[PDB]
Amino acid sequence: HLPKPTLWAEPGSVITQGSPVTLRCQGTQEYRLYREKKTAPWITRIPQELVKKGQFPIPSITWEHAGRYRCYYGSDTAGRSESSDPLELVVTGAYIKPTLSAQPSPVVNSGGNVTLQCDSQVAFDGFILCKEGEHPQCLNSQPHARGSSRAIFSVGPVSPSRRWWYRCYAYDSNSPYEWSLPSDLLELLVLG
Repeated sequence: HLPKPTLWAEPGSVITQGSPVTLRCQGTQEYRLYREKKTAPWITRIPQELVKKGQFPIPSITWEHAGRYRCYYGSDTAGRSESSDPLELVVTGAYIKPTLSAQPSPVVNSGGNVTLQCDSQVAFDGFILCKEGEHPQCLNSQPHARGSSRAIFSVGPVSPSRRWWYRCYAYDSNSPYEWSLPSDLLELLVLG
């Protein structure tokens, strides 16, 4: 037991509240999953039959599941691996959904850049723009690009052969792993 194992989530690490997700660790059988800063009791309730296979399913995720997780195998007694890279499990749907629009239009010419605006009716110190992959690439708004209840993002160059699907979220930095309901899906339509 030496090499740090791999920790991941299926279908992904950004899950809508109430939906299922399975955290998985792979390195032989003595897997140990844990949440940083605050213990996560659900882990202790996973049947050993699944733990031995590095499977930690969450049938219906709740706000309480959100957090930064790591995994390792072995033990102090028998020796243990380094902890895996961190997995930030995010649960969405905690706040009113923001509005995401393309400036000046969702319809853009190939090779161009477009400005996306995520607007909220309630103040939030955090804004995230996620490009729905095909895992989705989620990025925090830049310091220079966010107001008290709004954030701007610049995407591009765009091309017709690639898909441009986005959704944004607002959140409170004191609970960085709990996001708002997602904004309606924004689909950029690249002419050409």
